[PDB]
Amino acid sequence: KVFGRCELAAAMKRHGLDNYRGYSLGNWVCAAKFESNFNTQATNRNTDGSTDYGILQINSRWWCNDGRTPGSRNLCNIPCSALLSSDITASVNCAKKIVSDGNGMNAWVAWRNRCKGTDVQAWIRGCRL
Repeated sequence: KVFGRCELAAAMKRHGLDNYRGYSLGNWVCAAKFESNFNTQATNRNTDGSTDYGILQINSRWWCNDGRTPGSRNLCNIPCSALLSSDITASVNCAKKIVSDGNGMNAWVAWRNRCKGTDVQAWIRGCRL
């Protein structure tokens, strides 16, 4: 599913991602925009042979099982395919763990390079939330 911007905002807020670990909703929406273009089915291979999945491009190196990342972990205890669903619950729950790992949203390189230090509230402006 490809979310609309305000649609994703509302879904993230309902799942309690807004202000989670101190990251306002616009941070999360901006991360999703640049990781996936709001597309839950997004997948991308990394150099190391791991793959990133879903709206927040969660990496199989650490966080989910895809059956093909030898030596990786599965710290969210889920198949990576769960992160591609139209329902973002699994992505949100796993993102909550990731953002709690010590580096905050710097875990998402696209957030660091495209969202951090910008007017992230722009990503939720206009939305009725």
